Amino acid sequence: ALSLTADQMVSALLDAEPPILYSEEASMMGLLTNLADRELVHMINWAKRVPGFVDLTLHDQVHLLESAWLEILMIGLVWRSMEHPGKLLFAPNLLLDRNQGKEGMVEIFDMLLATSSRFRMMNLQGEEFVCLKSIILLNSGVYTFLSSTLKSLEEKDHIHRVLDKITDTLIHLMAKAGLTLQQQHQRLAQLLLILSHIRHMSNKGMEHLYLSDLLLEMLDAHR
Amino acid sequence: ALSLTADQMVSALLDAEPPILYSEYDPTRPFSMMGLLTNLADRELVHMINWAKRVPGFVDLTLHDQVHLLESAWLEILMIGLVWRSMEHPGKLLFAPNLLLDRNQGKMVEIFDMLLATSSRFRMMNLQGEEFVCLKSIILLNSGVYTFTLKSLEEKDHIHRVLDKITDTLIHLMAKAGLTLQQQHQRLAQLLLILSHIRHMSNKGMEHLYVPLSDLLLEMLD
Ligand SMILES: CN(C)CCOc1ccc([C@H]2C[C@]3(C)[C@@H](O)CC[C@H]3[C@@H]3CCc4cc(O)ccc4[C@H]32)cc1
Ligand SMILES: CN(C)CCOc1ccc([C@H]2C[C@]3(C)[C@@H](O)CC[C@H]3[C@@H]3CCc4cc(O)ccc4[C@H]32)cc1
Repeated sequence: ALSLTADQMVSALLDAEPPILYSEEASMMGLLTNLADRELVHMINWAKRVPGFVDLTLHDQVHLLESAWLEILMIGLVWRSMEHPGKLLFAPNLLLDRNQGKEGMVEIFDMLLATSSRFRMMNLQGEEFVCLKSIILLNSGVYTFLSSTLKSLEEKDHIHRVLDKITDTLIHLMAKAGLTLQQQHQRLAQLLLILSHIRHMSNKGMEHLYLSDLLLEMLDAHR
Repeated sequence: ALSLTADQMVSALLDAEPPILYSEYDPTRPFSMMGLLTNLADRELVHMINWAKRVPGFVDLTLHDQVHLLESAWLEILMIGLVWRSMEHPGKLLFAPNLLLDRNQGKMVEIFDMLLATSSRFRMMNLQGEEFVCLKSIILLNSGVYTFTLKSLEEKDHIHRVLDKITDTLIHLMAKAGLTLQQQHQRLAQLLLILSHIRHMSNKGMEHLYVPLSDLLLEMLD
């Protein structure tokens, strides 16, 4: 993991991407839940392909996915919706506007649409997107490992080492886009600050919903 | 604001720092914790508004947008302030000089641990004062910028231009400390990723926490 070049990192993440799934007023939440549950299965397979992730203990892999899974679903939704102003592309056959969200759902819908609009304005590129999604996976739960055994300290150090490599990769991508050193750290900062708003929307979504055994079952594979 | 140098931005942010307040209880009397902490936070919020008015670029926004940004960020800002002054007190939170609490007195339990871990992370990274004041201003300008008309796009543009100015300043400070370019952007990323965790704690705090606040903020701004 830590020996990969930036191009090799991008290649690995692009190759890990999960498929775009298809769906299937009163049935709308059931449709969305069924989709999200099917997407979570593929998210587990994707996470095992993010360099460094399977180097962690099963317990830590579970902790990271338990913290980040809804952020990951949301950032994937915002990415799929980016070219569709005013709409959230939950699936190619499930494209919704605000009025269809009208439960406390519309507040989240507006936040998601705003993030999609921001991605569009920044002209977010697909290689940047996969780097952001991997950052979410590794970062969101790394401050809530409630133990510091020696093993936990080693795990946290490895995660931070891999996060550093993804940053280096994001900078590399912008440098190849002909950006200025100053433009490079400015864009890096702008992208990472959007991650704070994605956390916010995940918290709100989790409230609106009101898992670790399922995660470990899917993660705890045999050979 | 956009014309300040990085040294000038740092100096302005340092000069704008609010004072450390004391908890308002009799030390010559039996030792109410939630009441004490709320009273402290309410007094700190006034000084927070004064600090915000001194963050370069903030008062150039409309009063409505100033209010929106403070309403979104205020608990995050109180939290990063708390973590920063607890940094030299492992396993404790220095809410005030006369109100230093550990885990057990915290029993808030879940957030208390989150705050302690943030403090540990800052301690481990050897966060400097000049970096802290940049991160705190970034929270002010970024937290509400996604939840706001041509004036609005102008306002958002101005906010991002200032944020870009503060990113330049963080980079300048790290370059000054002798970091390589690789180490600068790695450190920049590590600090900004901690801000996602402060957002999470603020959301939990709001959750646990529960005249509009916008009206009170408006009166304090005047
Ligand atoms: C995974 N299951 C174990 C738990 C169920 O998880 C989910 C069930 C439904 C959704 C839906 C319905 C939610 C929460 C609304 O109420 C407010 C925000 C909505 C989510 C936004 C992000 C998102 C992304 C997807 O790609 C598929 C569905 C969803 C949505 C998202 C996750
Ligand atoms: C500002 N008022 C309009 C509303 C009341 O605000 C507050 C009232 C109390 C606090 C307290 C008590 C809280 C919420 C706990 O329950 C969970 C997290 C706690 C806060 C953590 C951060 C913090 C920072 C301070 O420097 C002073 C108090 C507080 C705490 C923070 C803000």
